[PDB]
Amino acid sequence: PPYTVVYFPVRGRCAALRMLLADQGQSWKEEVVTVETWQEGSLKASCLYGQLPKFQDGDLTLYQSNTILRHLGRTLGLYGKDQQEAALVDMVNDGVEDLRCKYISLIYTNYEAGKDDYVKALPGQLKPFETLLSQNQGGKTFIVGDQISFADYNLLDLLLIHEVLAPGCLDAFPLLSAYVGRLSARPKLKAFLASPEYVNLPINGNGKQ
Amino acid sequence: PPYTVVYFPVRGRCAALRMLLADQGQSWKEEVVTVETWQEGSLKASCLYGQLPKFQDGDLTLYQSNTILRHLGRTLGLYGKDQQEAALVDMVNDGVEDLRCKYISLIYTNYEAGKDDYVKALPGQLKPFETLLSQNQGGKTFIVGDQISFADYNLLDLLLIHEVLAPGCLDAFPLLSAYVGRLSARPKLKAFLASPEYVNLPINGNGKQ
Ligand SMILES: N[C@@H](CCC(=O)N[C@@H](CS)C(=O)NCC(=O)O)C(=O)O
Ligand SMILES: N[C@@H](CCC(=O)N[C@@H](CS)C(=O)NCC(=O)O)C(=O)O
Repeated sequence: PPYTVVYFPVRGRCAALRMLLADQGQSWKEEVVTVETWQEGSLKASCLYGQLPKFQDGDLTLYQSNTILRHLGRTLGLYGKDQQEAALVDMVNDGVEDLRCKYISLIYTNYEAGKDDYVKALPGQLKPFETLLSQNQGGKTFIVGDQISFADYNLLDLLLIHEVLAPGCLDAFPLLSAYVGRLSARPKLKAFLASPEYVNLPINGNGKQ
Repeated sequence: PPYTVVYFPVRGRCAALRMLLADQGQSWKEEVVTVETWQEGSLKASCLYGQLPKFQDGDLTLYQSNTILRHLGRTLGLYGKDQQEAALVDMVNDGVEDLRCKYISLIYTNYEAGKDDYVKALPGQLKPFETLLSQNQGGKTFIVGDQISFADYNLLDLLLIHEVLAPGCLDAFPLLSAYVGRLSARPKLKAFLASPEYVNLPINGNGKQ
């Protein structure tokens, strides 16, 4: 640290890393980028891949949400207990990322027309995570191992936003359902999820969810 | 080890991890999955996210190409010299992944119609990596630090396939151009890139490139 999150006034790709920081008792600064500032071009041009989030950790400047998650993950000890667990954490996170990309595609590309189809395919997309849970202490702890990892936060956010998109989409998945309520119940996390900082921010930037 | 790569008879998302194995002097088994075997459904159903590559490392079974790259990366010591370098390696790899996704989209979704546009935007997509290089020992070594990492292999493959898509797309990028020739010149890598094992495999599965 100190940590600084440079992003638009949305939860989006910063929601999970924010939950991580909050739950780990970390302090950070939120640098909010309005549309006007982005449309002007200066900031965008300075970003490596021309996109936000931009993360500051002392003298270290990072880009890419998953790079930030892995950074906070290895640095804060939320990346598995060993190399094998670390690989499992990656496999989970990679899966979460694939579905997030499909979700964002729906939201920004063809929400109205493609929504029903997306919802039909959803259970097949959630299945893998339910399976992962059933293989780890009967799904009573975390997604990988007995300790929480950055993949847990990313998975939790994914499940939360999909529940807003299709309420009750977790009803057919017992372990996933229980996993969300359990994680969401974590003191520092519960406090964050209920805060104006989280609640008063739209999930996405186009008003859809 | 032992390592086993279960994949279709294409370079695709296994090309980079194969270059890594080869260049590091590693031995592995190639389990080739024909269309008939995949269309039958048994293997697909057993895959976590229903897709290949599937990787075997002794008793460890992994899925997701980047999970395999990171696995081989941390296990073989190709993941930066410290935590900061490791995060930079992720940032590079995340960027390579974003562009690979755009490329695959072109190849399978609308190659014919969207090709020219993709090629127009290409330099803006390659720029970040040229910049990364200019900031690391003047681009004379690797993408991050003085040692090679899994991100190097993934970046090299990306550059190779784009050069096949748009020959000379690296002509405006001196460091990227030099970086490819240098890496491609590496003994074990050069030997692999020239082999029937690599050469006689199509870049993609739809005959396009
Ligand atoms: N792969 C990147 C995606 C970043 C991204 O898509 N950023 C968007 C907002 S969520 C952005 O900055 N859009 C502005 C633009 O591209 O003009 C990540 O993982 O962070
Ligand atoms: N995100 C995955 C992508 C895997 C993937 O797209 N696999 C394709 C081949 S490149 C596949 O198995 N397609 C068969 C299917 O989905 O039916 C990774 O990084 O490996």
